[PDB]
Amino acid sequence: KTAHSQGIEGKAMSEEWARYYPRQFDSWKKTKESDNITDMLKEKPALVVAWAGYPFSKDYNAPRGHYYALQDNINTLRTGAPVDGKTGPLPSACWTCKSPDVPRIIEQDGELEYFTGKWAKYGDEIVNTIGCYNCHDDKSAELKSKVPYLDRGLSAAGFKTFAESTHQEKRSLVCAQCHVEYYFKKTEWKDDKGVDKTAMVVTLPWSKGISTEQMEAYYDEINFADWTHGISKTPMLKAQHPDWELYKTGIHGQKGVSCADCHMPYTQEGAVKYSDHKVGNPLDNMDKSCMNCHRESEQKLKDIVKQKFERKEFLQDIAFDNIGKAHLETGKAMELGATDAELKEIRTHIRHAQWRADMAIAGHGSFFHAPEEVLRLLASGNEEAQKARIKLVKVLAKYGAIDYVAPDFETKEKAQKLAKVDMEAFIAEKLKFKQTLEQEWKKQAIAKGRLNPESLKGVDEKSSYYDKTKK
Amino acid sequence: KTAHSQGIEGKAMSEEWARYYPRQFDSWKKTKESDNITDMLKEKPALVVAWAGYPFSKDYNAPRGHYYALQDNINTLRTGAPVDGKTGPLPSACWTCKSPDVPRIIEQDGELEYFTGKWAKYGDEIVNTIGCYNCHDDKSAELKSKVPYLDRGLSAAGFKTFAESTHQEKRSLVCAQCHVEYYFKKTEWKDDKGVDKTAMVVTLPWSKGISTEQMEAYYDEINFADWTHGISKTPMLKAQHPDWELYKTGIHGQKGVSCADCHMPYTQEGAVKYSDHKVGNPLDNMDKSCMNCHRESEQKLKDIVKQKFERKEFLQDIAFDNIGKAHLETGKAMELGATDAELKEIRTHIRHAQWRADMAIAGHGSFFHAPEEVLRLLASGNEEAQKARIKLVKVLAKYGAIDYVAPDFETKEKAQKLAKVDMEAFIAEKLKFKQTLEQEWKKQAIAKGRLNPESLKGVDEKSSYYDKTKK
Ligand code: HEM
Ligand code: HEM
Ligand code: HEM
Ligand code: HEM
Ligand code: HEM
Ligand code: HEM
Ligand code: HEM
Ligand code: HEM
Ligand code: HEM
Ligand code: HEM
Ligand SMILES: O=N[O-]
Ligand SMILES: O=N[O-]
Ligand SMILES: [Ca+2]
Ligand SMILES: [Ca+2]
Ligand SMILES: [Y+3]
Ligand SMILES: [Y+3]
Ligand SMILES: [Y+3]
Ligand SMILES: [Y+3]
Ligand SMILES: [Y+3]
Repeated sequence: KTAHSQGIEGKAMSEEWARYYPRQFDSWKKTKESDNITDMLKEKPALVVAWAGYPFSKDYNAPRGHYYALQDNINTLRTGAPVDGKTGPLPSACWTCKSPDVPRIIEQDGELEYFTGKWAKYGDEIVNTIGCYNCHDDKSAELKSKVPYLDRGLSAAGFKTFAESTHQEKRSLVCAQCHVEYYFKKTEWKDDKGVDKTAMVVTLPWSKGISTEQMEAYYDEINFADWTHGISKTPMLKAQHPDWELYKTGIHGQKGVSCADCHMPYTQEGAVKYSDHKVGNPLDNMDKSCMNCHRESEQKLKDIVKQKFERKEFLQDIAFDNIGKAHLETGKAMELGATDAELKEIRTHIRHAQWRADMAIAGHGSFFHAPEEVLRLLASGNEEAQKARIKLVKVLAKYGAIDYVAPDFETKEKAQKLAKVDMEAFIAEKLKFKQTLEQEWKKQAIAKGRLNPESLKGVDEKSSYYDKTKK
Repeated sequence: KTAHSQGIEGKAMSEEWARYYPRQFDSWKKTKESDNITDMLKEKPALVVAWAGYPFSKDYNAPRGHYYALQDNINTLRTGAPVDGKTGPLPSACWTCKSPDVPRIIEQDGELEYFTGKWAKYGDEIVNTIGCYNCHDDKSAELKSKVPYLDRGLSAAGFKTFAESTHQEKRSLVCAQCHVEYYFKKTEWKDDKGVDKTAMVVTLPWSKGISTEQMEAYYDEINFADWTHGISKTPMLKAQHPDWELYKTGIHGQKGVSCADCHMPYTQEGAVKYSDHKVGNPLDNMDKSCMNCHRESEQKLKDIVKQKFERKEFLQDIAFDNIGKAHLETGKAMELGATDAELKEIRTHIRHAQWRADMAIAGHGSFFHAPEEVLRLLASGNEEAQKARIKLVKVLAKYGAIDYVAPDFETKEKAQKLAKVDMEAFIAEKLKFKQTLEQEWKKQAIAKGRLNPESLKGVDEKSSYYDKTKK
């Protein structure tokens, strides 16, 4: 048994686990070191056009340390500026993969109640970032999935549930609670008090399989759309970090190498073995992350990974350039009078083109996890985009604009103008929210004993719109 | 030293080496087992349209055993039907990578003289197929490159010459004498007797590097074209089995795994080690070809290779479908009156699109040797093809044919009709040649002692146009 066999009071606060596991706590806290904010809309402005009419056209940055998950969820312009617990653009489900307070609340109020309401609903309750309780049982310390939607997805795909999986599989599934593609399913229900409510439930689109094409069929079958494109009015699908799905198709995944083998390598100290909990870039610790299976130089492997990134970049830029042009050309055709009937096939091509390309790039490590599938997906997406553009030339010609040249979107500024994103306004409103409601959330959480001030050290130094210097 | 330190009389006939190396001779001869003829124009009819106006639109089959190299060179419709040593469509250089009689003749008459004249010139001289003398010194049995153009290419690319390379490198370079991309360089010269002659010299386009793009630049710089497309009149480039070039970019190549490690695995018998000379499909001998470096199931690796093939097929069909349509749409524009000036950019896109796609598929094992580069090349080629097609819609529109639909080429028959290939005539002429001149070649070679009748057993049972049942 463990030294906490009766459970851990205050289990949602990872600091509470330090008295039993000081080593794991120490490395876990070190993700604070990965504080880099890479503004992806600045690096890849084409993404702004792709996501026109959707929150991702406002703010979208690369992933950084777990230490910053909760704060980034609060800082992103995507969550807007709530004035109370009933305002703001996004739902309560946006906290789901950012805090150990999520399972705490689910186990307390139930899954449906948790998924009901605005994101602002739990502002002073969900205040701890990715912690021990998100992956460990507080009595046995055993690995555990804390979110019901994962097993539901696994079963739907024909996979074994978490409890039925091997230990090596669990070493990857704990990550899959969050590092997967999902969609919010509007769900009507009624509580014990007999009140009718509507919940937005996190759902893994795996009922037809976990391949990009199978998920595509899943969404088309139910005529689902995350949003109607702001420029082309195409019924769009948003892919979100399908890290596990693509990893499973990659050779490492097929060979049984778990996420943990590279991201949480072991360190042998006598008869005791420790897992590095500083989840980050495995290339910063290759001797432990790779050299236990590969026998040559470090710089060599690094170069090979770099080669993969360059190939992915090459195809990514091509695909999103044509997807961007397709959206704009469709918008132009619309302005000229093109009918929905005349644009139906084109829009279907665009929807599929972007779904495939987004699925390929949304998982930032996919270019390495499943190199070949990523390149194939980008190639497939580009082909669908070009099929749309060939048809668009003809629609444009019918309306007398065969020589139309889609505007350029090579900078975030130019792209957001095309996407009609009033950044100044969104940032201004966001800052007001951070200076008022957010501070009230943190003050109340600290007063109630749900948040330890220590966990806030340097957590809010950066965002895509401000940099106090460094987190 | 060896048991033949003074050389081997009749060295060009591999049978002569059997008295010193019976084991290697026995396995070498077993490539006779790989007698399958896969008609690639039948499997991928799009290739016919791609090669319209070029010999490859007539006959092109997949590679089979070395045992059949010389006979396939004779059987292919590409070499036509010579009536004597001064007729026939192709030059003497076509024998170069098919026989050990090539180095014999080069070492005798000189490289320039060998590369001068028609293919039919050496019909009764070059009669042995890929043999010991193509890779081994007849005194030391050491590995050796017998063709001067390889070192010239290696140096031009910044590589070490064969003699300067390590043994492990030589284990791949002996294959590179033939398994590489090349072009015939028209070369004017004058023999000792003072006669002005023109030679067609095998040249490796590596002066700018061995990547597809570097070779592309090489050809564009000299305004080179293998042929003018029969349909689009585009200045085309033909890629031919760039096996070594792509292998070098693949991970196995970067890791120092030689062609021989997979295709000529070792067998340890006491203190003696033997190399399997039955060059064929490594997957038919995985325990020896792969399991000495990989630790799990055989069916597993096979499945993974199959996965790569499927991805390659997916992108290959897309790319060549758009390349085919582009050629046809250009031809249509031409019929309508489109000028060369109006079609220049389009033709440049087509040339590059096909060069990249052909380079990706011409090496039949490339999908495995360099999986990722192959997918990237097919994606790049397709993009260039689609860029051409977008521009073509506008040219067609100008001439009143915006709704033109390029004809289908889903069967070899339909494709060859579009490419205007009179197969009946070519086959009829070929058979007449085989029944007359070819037989005279073999009879004379046997009479002169250059050919051993034993080597002809079952060598001419199949071709793409006849099958006596099995070779
Ligand atoms: C499971 C052990 C697991 C792995 C592996 C993993 C990886 C991972 C990485 C490499 C990053 C980025 C690191 C960096 O320094 O850039 C990252 C980021 C986030 N993760 Fe994660 N992650 C694993 C597990 C979990 C779990 C269980 C959740 C959900 C509760 C989760 C969530 C996130 C979030 C959110 C981020 C973004 C952090 C930010 O940008 O602020 N991860 N993860
Ligand atoms: C709700 C729609 C929602 C919001 C809002 C949200 C935000 C968010 C941010 C700001 C990041 C950091 C990177 C960025 O700027 O985009 C981030 C990162 C990840 N998220 Fe998230 N997130 C929302 C919902 C969900 C859900 C429901 C899950 C889990 C199923 C999830 C998970 C993650 C993971 C993992 C990452 C890191 C990897 C990556 O590619 O970003 N998020 N999220
Ligand atoms: C939180 C700070 C936290 C603690 C504490 C903790 C402890 C812990 C222990 C004691 C082990 C076993 C010994 C070892 O170091 O291998 C262990 C192992 C793993 N953990 Fe953990 N862990 C904490 C947090 C997290 C988080 C946030 C995740 C999930 C994303 C997670 C995952 C894992 C994994 C996987 C292992 C390895 C299991 C194995 O190989 O046996 N831990 N952790
Ligand atoms: C398992 C399903 C698994 C997860 C989860 C995971 C996540 C992850 C993320 C989120 C990234 C991107 C982080 C970022 O900030 O950009 C990422 C990147 C890499 N990973 Fe990973 N990873 C999983 C599995 C594996 C496995 C099994 C290995 C090792 C074989 C591995 C390695 C890496 C590497 C390398 C990167 C790229 C780092 C870089 O070049 O910047 N991951 N992973
Ligand atoms: C560490 C982050 C790490 C790197 C880097 C790495 C690289 C690597 C490459 C480039 C390949 C080839 C496949 C591809 O094209 O991407 C490859 C293949 C295998 N690896 Fe690996 N690998 C890293 C880590 C690990 C770890 C921790 C293990 C061992 C548990 C591992 C294993 C393997 C296996 C197995 C393969 C498949 C090929 C084979 O040998 O069967 N890798 N890796
Ligand atoms: C070097 C050791 C070397 C390798 C490796 C190699 C491979 C190879 C394969 C796998 C085939 C096809 C086998 C099958 O059964 O399908 C094949 C075919 C041809 N090769 Fe080769 N080859 C190596 C070396 C050489 C050398 C030195 C030459 C040139 C003299 C050469 C040529 C050819 C030819 C021609 C064929 C086609 C045979 C036919 O289809 O009739 N190879 N090779
Ligand atoms: C000259 C233009 C020439 C001819 C003619 C020729 C023919 C030929 C045939 C018929 C095959 C079998 C496959 C098929 O039907 O296409 C074949 C195969 C290979 N060749 Fe060849 N070949 C000619 C020239 C050259 C030259 C100059 C080289 C070497 C530098 C060469 C090499 C090879 C190799 C290797 C193969 C097998 C691999 C493949 O993809 O076909 N050939 N050739
Ligand atoms: C022809 C029938 C032929 C003979 C005879 C022959 C002999 C031979 C010997 C004695 C060796 C060394 C011992 C061993 O089996 O490893 C050897 C090795 C290799 N050979 Fe060979 N060889 C014949 C033909 C060919 C041909 C046509 C090629 C080239 C395409 C070739 C290549 C090689 C290679 C490579 C080796 C391995 C060298 C090493 O690893 O030391 N041989 N051969
Ligand atoms: C080295 C430069 C090298 C050569 C030469 C070579 C040739 C070769 C050919 C011509 C093919 C296609 C044969 C056909 O008839 O289709 C082919 C196919 C495979 N090869 Fe190979 N090969 C070279 C190198 C290597 C190395 C280093 C390995 C092993 C790591 C290897 C393996 C294979 C495999 C597997 C195939 C595909 C077989 C199939 O799926 O049909 N080759 N090679
Ligand atoms: C045999 C023909 C053979 C097969 C099959 C095979 C497969 C294989 C795969 C699928 C990979 C991953 C890279 C990719 O995506 O293609 C891989 C990687 C490595 N291999 Fe291999 N391999 C075959 C043969 C051989 C032989 C004979 C050796 C050993 C000399 C070898 C070695 C390696 C190495 C090294 C890698 C790179 C990854 C790593 O472990 O560093 N393979 N192979
Ligand atoms: O924005 N987290 O999918
Ligand atoms: O047709 N041998 O390149
Ligand atoms: Ca989604
Ligand atoms: Ca060529
Ligand atoms: Y406590
Ligand atoms: Y990062
Ligand atoms: Y690969
Ligand atoms: Y003799
Ligand atoms: Y074959």
